[PDB]
Amino acid sequence: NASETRKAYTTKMIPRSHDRMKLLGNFMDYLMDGTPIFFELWNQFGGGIDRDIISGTANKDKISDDLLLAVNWFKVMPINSKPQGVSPSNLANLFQQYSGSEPDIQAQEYFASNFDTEKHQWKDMRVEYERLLAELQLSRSDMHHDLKLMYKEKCIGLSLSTAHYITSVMFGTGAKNNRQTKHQFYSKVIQLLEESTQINSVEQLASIILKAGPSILKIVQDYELPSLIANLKEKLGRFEYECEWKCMEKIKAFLASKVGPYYLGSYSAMLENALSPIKGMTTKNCKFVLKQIDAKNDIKYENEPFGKIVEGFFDSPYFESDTNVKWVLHPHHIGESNIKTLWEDLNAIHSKYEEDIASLSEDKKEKRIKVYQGDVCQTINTYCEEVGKEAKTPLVQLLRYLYSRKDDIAVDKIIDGITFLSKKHKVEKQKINPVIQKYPSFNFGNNSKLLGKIISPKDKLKHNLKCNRNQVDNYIWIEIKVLNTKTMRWEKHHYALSSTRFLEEVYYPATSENPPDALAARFRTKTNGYEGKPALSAEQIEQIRSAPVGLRKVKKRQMRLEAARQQNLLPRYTWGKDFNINICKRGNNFEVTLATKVKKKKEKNYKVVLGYDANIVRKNTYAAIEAHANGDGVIDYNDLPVKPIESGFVTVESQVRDKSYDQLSYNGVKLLYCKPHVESRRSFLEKYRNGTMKDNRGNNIQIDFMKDFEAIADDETSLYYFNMKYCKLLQSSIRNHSSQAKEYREEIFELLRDGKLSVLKLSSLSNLSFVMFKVAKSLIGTYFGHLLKKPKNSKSDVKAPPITDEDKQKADPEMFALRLALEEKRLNKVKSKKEVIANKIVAKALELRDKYGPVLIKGENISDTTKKGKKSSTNSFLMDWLARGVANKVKEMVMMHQGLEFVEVNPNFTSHQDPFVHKNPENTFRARYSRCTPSELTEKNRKEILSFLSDKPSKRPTNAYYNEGAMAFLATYGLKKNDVLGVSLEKFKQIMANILHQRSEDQLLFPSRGGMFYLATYKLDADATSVNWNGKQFWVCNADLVAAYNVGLVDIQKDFK
RNA sequence: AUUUUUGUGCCCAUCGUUGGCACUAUUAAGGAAUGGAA
Repeated sequence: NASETRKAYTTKMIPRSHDRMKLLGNFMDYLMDGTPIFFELWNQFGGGIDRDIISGTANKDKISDDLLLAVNWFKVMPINSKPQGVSPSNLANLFQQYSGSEPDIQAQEYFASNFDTEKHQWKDMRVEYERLLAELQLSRSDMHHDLKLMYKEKCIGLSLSTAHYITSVMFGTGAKNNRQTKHQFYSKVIQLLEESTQINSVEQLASIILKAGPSILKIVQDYELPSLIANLKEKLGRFEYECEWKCMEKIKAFLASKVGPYYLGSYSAMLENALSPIKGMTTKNCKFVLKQIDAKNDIKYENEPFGKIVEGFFDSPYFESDTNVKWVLHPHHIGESNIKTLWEDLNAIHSKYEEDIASLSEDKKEKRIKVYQGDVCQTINTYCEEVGKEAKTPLVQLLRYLYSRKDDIAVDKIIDGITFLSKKHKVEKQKINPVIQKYPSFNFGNNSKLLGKIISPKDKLKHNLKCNRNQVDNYIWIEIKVLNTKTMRWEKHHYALSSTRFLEEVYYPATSENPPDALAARFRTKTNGYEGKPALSAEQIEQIRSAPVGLRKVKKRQMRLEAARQQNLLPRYTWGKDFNINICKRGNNFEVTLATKVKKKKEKNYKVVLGYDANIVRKNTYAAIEAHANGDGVIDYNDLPVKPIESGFVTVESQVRDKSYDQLSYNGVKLLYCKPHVESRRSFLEKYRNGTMKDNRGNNIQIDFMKDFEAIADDETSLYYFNMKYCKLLQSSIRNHSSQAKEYREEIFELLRDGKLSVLKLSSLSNLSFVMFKVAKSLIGTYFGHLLKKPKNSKSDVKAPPITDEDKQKADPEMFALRLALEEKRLNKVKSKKEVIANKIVAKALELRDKYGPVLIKGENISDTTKKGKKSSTNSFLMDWLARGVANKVKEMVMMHQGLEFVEVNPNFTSHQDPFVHKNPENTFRARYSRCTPSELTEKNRKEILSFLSDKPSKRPTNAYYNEGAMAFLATYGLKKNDVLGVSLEKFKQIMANILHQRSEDQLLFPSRGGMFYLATYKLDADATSVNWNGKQFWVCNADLVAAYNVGLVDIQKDFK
């Protein structure tokens, strides 16, 4: 009914007096050893659950009652823990022994679920419970009664209450003798004499009954047909009928010895930090096991042979590599269902060789088999490329071992085996959520939490005037209560930290009167709408320019903040006790994290829908569609009316010498200014130009590495692209020379570390760039394997391993170190793309809201949504980290502003969809065309068209739109298939132009597999040109832009009623 | 309650002209793809 999202604010604990700091240090220290016992004990508290205790409880999201008990009786911890371990057999009988019922089918999976046999084992919590009543020696029924109550206040099982609340019921209600009516009603009885008024028909006595409505029915006819001496007796008896915690006191006292004197703030803080894992794990593992068998059950589990033989290629001759690392097989390999088509062709020519083999079937020439051999690969090679051309690329080497057993297994079975393999292989390898208390951290909320409060901005300049200090200091201050161990008292103290980002965001204060009003978002973000670009003043420039390089960057963000406040450009920020301080201490370092909660009623009635495509493979594109559109351009979608407001590529330009440098678009500088570095890398190759390759057909061919390198080294080419392609080339050359595996030691470092334009030095955000790193990692890893091996091959029990990495780094720590560093930047480099894409998506999303209204962001991601029923595997995995991360980030970001909503959506194969044309009212598919000059048209393109039009039947409904385009091709220019055949490309481009000169046109286009040009019914591209394709008017625009709109269209109607 | 030298990151043939940017925290596991064009 309301959005509740709080933003975190990281800060640098600012060291103070060594002694002062130490006081906090211990306080922190004591707490740590304090909450751990609660975690070990509350464990036991959950280890005594009773079937009767849960009786009538229910309120479980479709959760087997028996199953729930299983997670509290005992869980999985570490091998060496306080509680006693258990066996993966008696386990099933224990539940039956404890509950008098063979374990349900939901709790049976939990026990079956895998876990670290190496470092973990299940531990009986019920035993520790019996053990719990051992030392405490509390009465079984006593404890059980007390316990039973705990479950009523959700202090056990699931949906537990606030830590403080649980600490205000167990060790709360501080009153020596002050209960519901202890010193109030009891004193009233003696007060009757004090006032000496006849205690008959007192109006106040009636009001409880009168305000609240046998005995009670006899009070309504009290004197209508003054007894009040029966009410007292009844009250005493009614008060004696009620009961409260009895076993609690022994428990409280026990803690004291270990935990220490009890305080709500601590006794409650220590518990919250301790019980976080317990509650989480239970909820988590429970959710996990709930859906664990969800697919596992109905999920086909019978084609093991298919999967078993499918992988046989991993252990087949086909699988050859250095790292010897087996990767999970998937449907995407083999073009999935697509590969079905190609089998026929293979067998068709296979039979032929078998037939041609009959006619010349003699030991005279075995070259036929070798030639039939090479021919095959080529087909696969084209087939893998072709299919990958517009959809990744299936493994061609894996297809070699897949055909090997042609008669072995069937084609359909293989596809069925791949799907089965896909789930079981990994889906089943999801291990069990173990429960272990990790580093804790207590915060200081305004109220109903640990005593605490951050220096007020109104009392910051008011208390600074008393000390006569600079009206403002770039340092945040805060004060909270704490416990001095030595004195065991409740004292207070002041400490401050400087989160620069937080100063500008919402801490720095605007002194000037009539300053700008705060934004709804309440944060000084440029996205929120504060450029924060104040005119850098005279002294400020001196302040920046003259400062040291190190802090030089921070001071700049420092001087701009003060100038904005000086020029009154600093918008006012509303302030409240809405900040929670989170303090965590590691070593002598304390990681303080402050964040506030944000709430905003959801904008359910949206009039603008924005869909984005964060595709790692293709360029990112943003599209916004107006909902309930009314205007000159309107399209009725399924009796729903809208128009496309705008469509554009997501670009992140970076100010550099007055030149926009897109982080996702850049791919390196021109090889013209990269001549010196290029020459050195080129000089390296000459020594090792000798290498062995493999013919497209399959016969390995030996070639000079340089020739490929030369084509690679051109001024027009980019340094980034060449840098990857170099490693790929560098990979292979060193491969041909495993002997000199330590001879490429220097070059590598230069190439990715000390090198002038090292991959580490310069790193773009373009898809190709991340490519360098992955390819980068392979090369270094590829170096060790060839570098680390025994001279003799296939000996001493099939060679040996690469001594992990732990003992494999000893060979070259620097090298190993580089990889860590290389990875290190990649992860941060990966984060950047995610956070950055969100800002731009949000912004344009936000921009639209301001001009049109509340808008929805349609995103392609598979959320942990309810897909119970029918799910599609093709759409199962079509989004990588970028797609996921962005969507999740956006969904996280959307929490900040009003009128913004984020909806996840199963990824689809929308690559040839038509704007406001698909599923409206019927489905309309088209082909991917590409425009280009007649001057440069390769044979590949010339033969590409032939592929589609080739008279070949295909039951599978795929590539049918391509043929129509081809036909459309001919008819469009009014030509004939045979009017052009085997005319190379010299007489092929000559024909168009005459046909192009007659229509006075240029750069003709055609349907290309995975092109950048598409024919759309509507103008989805502002620069899109209008043209009639085969007598049909269409809007020429970039396919990427069209894709964005398609994503937005998917199930748009479901979110409008 | 005075520290006044820093919250975390990203981009670049010219690490600076005030170069140009973006971000919610711990934690958890895992983390399969030889493509460049203002």
